[PDB]
Amino acid sequence: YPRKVMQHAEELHERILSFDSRITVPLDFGTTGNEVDKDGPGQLDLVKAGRGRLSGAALAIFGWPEMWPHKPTPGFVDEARHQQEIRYKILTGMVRDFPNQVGIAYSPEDFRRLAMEGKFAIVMSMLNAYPLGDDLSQLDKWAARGVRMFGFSYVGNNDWADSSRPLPFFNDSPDALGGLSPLGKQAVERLNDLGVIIDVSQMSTKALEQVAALSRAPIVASHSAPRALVDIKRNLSDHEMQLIKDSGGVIQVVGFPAYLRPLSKPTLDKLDALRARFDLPPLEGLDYALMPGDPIITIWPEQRFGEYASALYGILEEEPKAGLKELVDAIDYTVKKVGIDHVGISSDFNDGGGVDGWKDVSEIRNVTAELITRGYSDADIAKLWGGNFLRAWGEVQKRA
Ligand SMILES: [Ca+2]
Ligand SMILES: [Ca+2]
Ligand SMILES: [Mg+2]
Repeated sequence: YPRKVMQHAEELHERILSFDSRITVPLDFGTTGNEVDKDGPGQLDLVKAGRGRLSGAALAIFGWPEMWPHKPTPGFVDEARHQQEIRYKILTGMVRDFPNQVGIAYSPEDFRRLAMEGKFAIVMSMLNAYPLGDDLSQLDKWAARGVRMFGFSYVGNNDWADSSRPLPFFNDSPDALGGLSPLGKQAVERLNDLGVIIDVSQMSTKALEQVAALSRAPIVASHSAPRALVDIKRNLSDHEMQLIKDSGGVIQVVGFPAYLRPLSKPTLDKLDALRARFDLPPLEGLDYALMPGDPIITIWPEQRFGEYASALYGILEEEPKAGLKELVDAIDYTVKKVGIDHVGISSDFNDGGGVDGWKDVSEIRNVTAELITRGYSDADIAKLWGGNFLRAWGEVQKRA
């Protein structure tokens, strides 16, 4: 970028709030080798965030049926609960150990306050209903502990909501529930009552549609990109975007390279050769290119899955990374469709996100530099970097 543009980006971030709606907490975050107050090996720490001037981020209480492979047994639910509890102890522990440097925001007001005080503002989120079992009151209990946003889904179906990415390793069938189960539908009412933002990123299309029909409050997609860029089920159709817009909500466009640029032919060729040696037919579309998604994979021995999955992900690792151009194309598209007031930004840092030119939280102003270059105003950039999210969050809490 010209220095004039870089300088403009820096001047603006001396003044504006910035918010990333999706960063993963590593289970060893805050341990030796991975301290929160050091320039560490991850994509987030207090040093990188201070450098970039990132004001805060949504860090999720997350668990899932971790294979890394072992197929899920019923005891896996309790393990997923241990993963959630670990992440909770990390977050409250950061505030305990670093009180002048970090806080947790329980409202958009707190977020603005913490930002003024110069403390990194954590928004405690939760992603994936899998660890919660059939107990709706787990929503009340997690809200009471600080959770302010809940996404029903990750990879893999669960008993509350179908995923956009059913896993054949979990013996998943696409759209198994037809969207939400009766308890998932009751979860939507409970979340509205609790004043917790409903997050539709990762959820199947039908489940999204049901959340939209059932929610009395703004909904958010905390890390999603448009299908117009990459036509995969994980990405949003124009109609799904309109639903989120119509709730008053926000599409937080994610810097996840493979959701922004379609896989290049050399990578597709590599995947097809691999698919052929495991008796799978040539790819049609990208859904089974980006993950081991073929339905027949459910009958494979674990050892066979392990070999294929490992090899697939190695090939994906070689795909040249999408850059800031693609990330902002996606922003541009989403804004065309829903308007500047309904768009935000997210990284998927620590779960594979980051693009060429934005590799960790210290590099956020690079995103701003590309935005400046395309002709976004300072006001519009402030809305993208968190203003829209904070408005919607306030409206959600008003509907409690
Ligand atoms: Ca236990
Ligand atoms: Ca300016
Ligand atoms: Mg072999």
